[PDB]
Amino acid sequence: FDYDGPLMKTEVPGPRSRELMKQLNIIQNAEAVHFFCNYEESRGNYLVDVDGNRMLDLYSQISSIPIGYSHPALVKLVQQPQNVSTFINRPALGILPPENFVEKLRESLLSVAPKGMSQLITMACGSCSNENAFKTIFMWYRSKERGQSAFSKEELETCMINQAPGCPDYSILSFMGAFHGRTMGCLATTHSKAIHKIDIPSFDWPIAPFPRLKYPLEEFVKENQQEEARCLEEVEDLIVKYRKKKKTVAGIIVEPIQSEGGDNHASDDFFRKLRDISRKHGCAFLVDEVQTGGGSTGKFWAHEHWGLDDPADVMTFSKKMMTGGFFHKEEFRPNAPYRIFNTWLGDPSKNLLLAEVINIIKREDLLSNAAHAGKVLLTGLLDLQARYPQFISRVRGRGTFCSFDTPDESIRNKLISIARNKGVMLGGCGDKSIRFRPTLVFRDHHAHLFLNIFSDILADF
Amino acid sequence: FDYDGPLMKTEVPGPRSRELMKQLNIIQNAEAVHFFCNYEESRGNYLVDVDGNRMLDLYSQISSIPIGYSHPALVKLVQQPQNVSTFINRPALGILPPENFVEKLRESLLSVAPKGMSQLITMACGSCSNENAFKTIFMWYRSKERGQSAFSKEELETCMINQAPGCPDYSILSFMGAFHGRTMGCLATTHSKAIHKIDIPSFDWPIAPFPRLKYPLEEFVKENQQEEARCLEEVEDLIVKYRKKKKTVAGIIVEPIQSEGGDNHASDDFFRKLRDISRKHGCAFLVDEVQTGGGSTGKFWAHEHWGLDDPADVMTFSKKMMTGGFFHKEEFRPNAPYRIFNTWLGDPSKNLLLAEVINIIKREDLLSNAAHAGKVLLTGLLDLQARYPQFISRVRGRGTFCSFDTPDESIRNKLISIARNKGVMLGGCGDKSIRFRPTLVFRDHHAHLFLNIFSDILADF
Ligand SMILES: */C(C)=C(/CCC(=O)O)NCc1c(COP(=O)(O)O)cnc(C)c1O
Ligand SMILES: */C(C)=C(/CCC(=O)O)NCc1c(COP(=O)(O)O)cnc(C)c1O
Ligand code: FES
Repeated sequence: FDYDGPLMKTEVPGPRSRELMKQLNIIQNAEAVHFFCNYEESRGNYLVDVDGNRMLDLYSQISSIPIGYSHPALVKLVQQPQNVSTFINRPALGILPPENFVEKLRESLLSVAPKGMSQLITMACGSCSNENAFKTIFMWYRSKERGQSAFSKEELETCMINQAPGCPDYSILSFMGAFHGRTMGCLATTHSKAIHKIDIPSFDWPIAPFPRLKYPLEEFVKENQQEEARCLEEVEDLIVKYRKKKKTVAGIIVEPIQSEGGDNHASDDFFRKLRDISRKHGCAFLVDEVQTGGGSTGKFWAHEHWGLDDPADVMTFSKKMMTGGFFHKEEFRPNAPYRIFNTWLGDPSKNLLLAEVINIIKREDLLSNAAHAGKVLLTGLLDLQARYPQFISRVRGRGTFCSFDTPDESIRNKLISIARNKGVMLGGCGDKSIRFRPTLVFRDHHAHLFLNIFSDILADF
Repeated sequence: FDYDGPLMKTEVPGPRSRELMKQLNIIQNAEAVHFFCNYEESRGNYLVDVDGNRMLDLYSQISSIPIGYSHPALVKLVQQPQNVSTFINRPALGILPPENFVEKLRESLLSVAPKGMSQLITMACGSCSNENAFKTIFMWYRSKERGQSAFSKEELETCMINQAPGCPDYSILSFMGAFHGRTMGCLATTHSKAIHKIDIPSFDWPIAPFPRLKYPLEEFVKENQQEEARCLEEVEDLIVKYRKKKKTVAGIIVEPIQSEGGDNHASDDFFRKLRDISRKHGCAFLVDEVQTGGGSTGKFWAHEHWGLDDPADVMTFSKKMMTGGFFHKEEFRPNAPYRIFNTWLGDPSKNLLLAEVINIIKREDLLSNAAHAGKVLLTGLLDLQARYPQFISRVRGRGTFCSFDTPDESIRNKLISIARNKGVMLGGCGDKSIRFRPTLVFRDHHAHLFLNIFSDILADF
């Protein structure tokens, strides 16, 4: 199910949205609110607002809608009398799972498991996913050192009062421009934007540079080779430095593509080497596919492009997957219960939906579509870049996971603003980048539709 | 709608459950799993397992089911065609709220707002509620000190790389026996059980004693008075100590009743004084009603019993409320967007359900019922304590939020185990305590159903 195209009635946000924003602003700081929606009248790639505007949505709730709005298969799920319980009887999954819990997992997440990762734990969101992955990593690392032996009394005591040796001074290494969530643990590994971090206590963990590729790629092979190597060298030193600071690096976390930090890419070769470095130093290698995961880059998990049989030790996801969680290697399996745990540990209602989404993705060949429609999109982008260098630069992407840079944040914001009133929703990232996150039912005819609209926006800009 | 009583077919876990546990254990450490459920056939106070056992459930998914299983009002919600969208179109609430977002909030959470707290932010679970409350507190404290001065360049820079002054070395003060979640931030303020904390890096934040009362309370008035005062004095010193350590205490977090740490109570006078201490030192006073919130103690929020007009600055909730989040004072309102934020920030599907739950709680007078049924329960407990001092001690509670202690963890575990096979589900907390967390449709005769099963148990034990 899809509308034919955008149809704007008003400027966005419209008056009905601005009234609503007025109201919500009493209860809370509502400034981030773009506009108020009518999800009931949304279908496929089109988001409909409360003022009747129908926009072509290439932002997809910040990349969290897998197969578009009001998908008929999902409707059918909710319509089943047999599914009511799932929607109104939320279990404490850790202790009282439902009967269908493993089957439905087999129908969903387990069917797209990363290579080498037999283990799977579920979480409600992306930040608890990464947090618990951090914990899993720390637990595994003390487990290396302690061996298959008992907990010490000193440890058992100190841990209750936030002290070593119970609470080790271990670290997780992260990259500049990164974003892994905003709870106090994730937040230490996030390095996106000062407003996200400022005033919040943090952890003294190593921060490494992430490759900054110069475009176009054809023209910069050597430079881009050298940049990556420099970064890789900087990671290694960092690990060493911290081993010596006695703040051992237990794990490394990285995004296949840095998203919030400004859609930053690196070579598969880069990631392949980073994976070895991790291994070489006994660092658990944590790949955060929370935003890149879900097929939009042409493969279910972005890391898949790297072509490795042992791509990672832990992989976190959320967003598109409807539920959060993380896959991991058998060897990372917590040694005892009640260590990695929480009340809800996900939500069977999401798994229900997820199982169907995955099915759709497979039956409708959406991974491939993403690749194809992505190419069309990226091609058009390149064409616009040629025609409008004064505005567009560094056109990049994989699958539909595309973006470009504008000269500054004001223009960046203006273009988004214009496009939105013209019937297209784009996202921004970093200071001055515009980003695309189309749902997986984004066909290449929407890629044209966007290109033909935005083309005319540029001639008039 | 509710069954007549328990009917056990098998031991628990039964064979069908043990097979399922076998399977789930391949993918993850499944040891915490009690048994596998059939939520479809579950009904009001009765949880039905996959082996056909029907148990009287006084644990309520660790206190997260407000009005029992398969509640007909909740069924009706899910059956509405108009609600389908809510269940399958999950918004990034921070930026693209649905049209009904404020109305439904008015129908739900805002209608039970704590005194003095105009502000409300939503979260997906209790762990992120507290994390973000911590952040809100840190942000607010910075503002007090920096008055109308803006962000500094030093701060803006250091914050991106996990350093002061950008990242201040502030602290949140917590109590022994506490439990506030397990993400790395919450976890620092948790002091429940070594297995929960061990091997995880933490924060050097002050930890204060939580009063430990002697029973029966009639006979220990002075001692219990003195214990509380000692604790209060210890809090104050701690704050001072840390002000001097230049690890300023920005906030204090406490549970109205410590749950996971072993259902630890204190006087309303105690909490009233603790609230003043906080105020006196410019500490934000954070009350965590994640488990105590939701009416089970006879009032919607446990802190209400304290009778204060300004009970707190921030209050977190989750579990029974279906959604997470925290209320707070206008003055704690983030100064700018994108500081307290995340992708989903809750889930309108939960709010939908919550609004109805609240309505039920009011129409059916469930707060009062809780109080009444609680009394019956607590009375019976006291009677058993008299008859079986060799097993039962320190019977306590408020509303249905009851518990008692057993001589040791083995007996504690045995009694729970026996009761479960006899058709009652109890929870444990601390080393040797048994705890009650009945849903809000638990009535006096359900208390008598339990008291009778458990009397017979204690006799031939
Ligand atoms: C994804 C849409 C976002 C929103 C940006 C923001 O929160 O300001 N970032 C999420 C993110 C996380 C945390 O996930 P969640 O807790 O918001 O669900 C972790 N890892 C990655 C790669 C992210 O994109
Ligand atoms: C409540 C059922 C629990 C489960 C115990 C556990 O996780 O080991 N405690 C939760 C809780 C939190 C954290 O919320 P959530 O992440 O579990 O949803 C925070 N504060 C209190 C008082 C809690 O009880
Ligand atoms: S911190 Fe993940 S749902 Fe709460």
